[PDB]
Amino acid sequence: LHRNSLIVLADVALFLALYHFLPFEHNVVLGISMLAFIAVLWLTEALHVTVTAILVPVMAVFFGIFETQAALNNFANSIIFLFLGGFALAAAMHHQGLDKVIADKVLAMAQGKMSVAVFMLFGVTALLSMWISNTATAAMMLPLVLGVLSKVDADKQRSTYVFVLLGVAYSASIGGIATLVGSPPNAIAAAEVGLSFTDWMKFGLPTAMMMLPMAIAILYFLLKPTLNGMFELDRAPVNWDKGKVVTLGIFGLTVFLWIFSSPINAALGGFKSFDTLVALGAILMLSFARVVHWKEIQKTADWGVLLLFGGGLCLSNVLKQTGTSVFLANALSDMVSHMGIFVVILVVATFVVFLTEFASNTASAALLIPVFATVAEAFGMSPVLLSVLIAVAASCAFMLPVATPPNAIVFASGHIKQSEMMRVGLYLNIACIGLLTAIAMLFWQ
Amino acid sequence: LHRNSLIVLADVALFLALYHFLPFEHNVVLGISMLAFIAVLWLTEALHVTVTAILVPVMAVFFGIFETQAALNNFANSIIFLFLGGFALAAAMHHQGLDKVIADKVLAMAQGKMSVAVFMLFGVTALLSMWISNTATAAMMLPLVLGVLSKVDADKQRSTYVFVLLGVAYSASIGGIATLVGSPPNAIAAAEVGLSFTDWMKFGLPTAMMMLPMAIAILYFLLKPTLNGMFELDRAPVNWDKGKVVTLGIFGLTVFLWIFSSPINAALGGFKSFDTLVALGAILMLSFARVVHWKEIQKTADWGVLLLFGGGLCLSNVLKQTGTSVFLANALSDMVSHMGIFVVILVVATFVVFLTEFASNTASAALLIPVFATVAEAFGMSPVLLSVLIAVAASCAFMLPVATPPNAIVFASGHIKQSEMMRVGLYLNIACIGLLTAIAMLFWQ
Ligand code: NA
Ligand code: NA
Ligand code: NA
Ligand code: NA
Repeated sequence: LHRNSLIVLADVALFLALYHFLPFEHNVVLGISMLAFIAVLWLTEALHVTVTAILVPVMAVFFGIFETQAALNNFANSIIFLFLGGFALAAAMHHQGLDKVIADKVLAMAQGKMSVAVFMLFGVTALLSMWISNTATAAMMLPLVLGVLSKVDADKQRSTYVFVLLGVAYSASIGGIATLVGSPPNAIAAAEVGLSFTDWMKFGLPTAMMMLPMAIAILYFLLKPTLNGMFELDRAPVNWDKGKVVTLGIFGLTVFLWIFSSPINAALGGFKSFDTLVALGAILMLSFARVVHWKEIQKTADWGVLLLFGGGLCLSNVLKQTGTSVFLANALSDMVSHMGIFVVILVVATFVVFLTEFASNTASAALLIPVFATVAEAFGMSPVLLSVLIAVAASCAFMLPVATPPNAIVFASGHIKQSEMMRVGLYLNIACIGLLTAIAMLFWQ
Repeated sequence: LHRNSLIVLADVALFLALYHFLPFEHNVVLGISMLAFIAVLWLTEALHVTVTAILVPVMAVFFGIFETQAALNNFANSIIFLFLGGFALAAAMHHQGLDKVIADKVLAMAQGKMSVAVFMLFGVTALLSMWISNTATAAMMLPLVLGVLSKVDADKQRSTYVFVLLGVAYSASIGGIATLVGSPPNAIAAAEVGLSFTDWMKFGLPTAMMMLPMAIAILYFLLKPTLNGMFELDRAPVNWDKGKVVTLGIFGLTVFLWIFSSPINAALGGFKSFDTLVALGAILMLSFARVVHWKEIQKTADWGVLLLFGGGLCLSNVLKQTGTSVFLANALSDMVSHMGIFVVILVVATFVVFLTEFASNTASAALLIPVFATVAEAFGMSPVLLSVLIAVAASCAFMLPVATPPNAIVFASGHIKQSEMMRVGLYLNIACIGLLTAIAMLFWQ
């Protein structure tokens, strides 16, 4: 009776159809049919992203592709735990309120100027997003933005207070491209191609550094009248209490080890997934240092995303084991050789940057990273490029709301028009397809 | 400065001490030192049960016992997922309110008699606990019990309204011994020795059936004046709405497949951990049937317990790999042959039934099931007996509160005395040591 119940039944139909009608070796048929089935369920979101994730192994198992335990073992990949470490690290500094103090201390550095208020509001939202979340960084920023844009209250003077709203919802999404913790897509790429924390930063941090100015520039040079206004610094000030310095200290130490993981680990006996150990170490230090309780981490952690990671890896393995990766490689063989590597990575970048407007950031990564990385491997090319690309572009949702929660958070502020966002994002999309295809060409040799 | 911070440092000291001073082959020393370290941390609970759980692999890995990924793979054991299925199954019928209707419909079957009120209150708390939880079943029952014992309000007439309070807190714990979902210890035993759902029910359901009458009898024949009183059936009645029949239907179907897993699976091609597939199948049916949202399951699920399971399995493997299981087998060799199998299982049953009063139900199972099952295996005896025993006995906390949350839930009802509980439990403990050692002898050949 419901929309989604039908999408599911139409997908069950589609599967059954593809299954019986495709004219290939049995494994490829099964692999293709499953790919389509999942593809639909993640893009439509007829079932919850995480329920679909769980659907992957239970199919794999019933269709004899894997044994139950083999399939499940995916959900215990070391990146999954690295991400759970980053969740606990966030939980700590939120419960501790170290996110508020980093906001106040930087925001009140700007004395009383709306010019240097919004510019510091974007610079914080981005720096906080590197470690925290997107949905979380955005929802935490909204009250602090509405606090500032209350002195220039005239909402017949909209474009002042739309620039600073749309500004953070993008700064949250762009800041999420800086490190391996931040936005799930990054983690899905890292789990797929086997990246370290310090690996993904060598890619993303440059891209975030480039894209934040470029995005502010584009919002600016549409309609900004904000070189005017004054501050209302209205609320109780902040102060470092029972080891907000400790939470910072652990955080600093953790982030330090993540960066210097390569020499530190090598000069320790070369442990296997060092970054993950550092991440689990963080959870231990944070608990021994009494600084955060476990009930907190259990609330903060998006276990649904952690389960998603696994289902996506399971999918990747279903494609390999059924030879569907090799089959598509053969099928695209003539096409990709008739295209350039420029042409390809332009098509890819474009495709996702717009697909991510209609569907979930991570759901899109969870579908496309496996398909592309595994096909790239059948071509015997390093799957890293295509994977990192997809993950960055999947976090480039700038048009409508519903694209990301950050977009829909500043939108519910009952002010910003549907039409307005749809055209700043349309420029910023292309702007990125440029920047990405640009950078993706430079990171080659 | 805090109590627990010291326990930790004293434990770190103890480890360091044992590590340097024990006069054995290196692996045994490391294995023993770790066993002690963990043993302390789980019994004291200086660190959260779950943080200690995470501490297991991170040690194993740093001390070269396992590779990071190998150690982590433990957290994806198929029983872990079976238990997550049971969490989602509970989440469904609570959000749906099917637990309330099963309470009302059975409670209002008793017309207006306090005699047949409390007797049906225990019979429900037990039947609900089989599937739901203990902490959850107890906290859900408290308002329904205080609702009944408000007509005999005279609390100078205490022993009427203490019998019916202490009664449910035990019915919740006893009902948790009926099936593999219910109380974590059961799952830790099942993961260790490789039990199916229908396996653990063949053991526990008999034991729950026996122990519930035996426990009521003991509370009764201390001070019961409850053959008197009348009902206040005060609140809005219940009615089957948007598929509370569906939730029941799925539940029934799920529980059906779990029972008949053996012939159904055999007549399907013999899939690997069928019960787990059924459990994950439940999560899918419940989502397709739209009957429960994922945000619900994410709140309901005790991810901390799911992580605990893994840490415990990891420990078990640390004992095997270091040969600490074989070493203790050799060390207890002369003692266990000088004892009977009666003597042993009497000592075991006694030991836990009283240990579980001072420390966490599952934390105790997580420590003792590995140690015993692995030592039993070094003696080349089926580890099932000792494991199932420990898991049942670990759920036999009847003395002080703080033993289980169910005990401390009816206790905060500002009425029941410390002294009172401590002596009904002391009888019931021995009563069980009897019943268990009894039953444990019968389930032999
Ligand atoms: Na982020
Ligand atoms: Na999106
Ligand atoms: Na239970
Ligand atoms: Na206990």
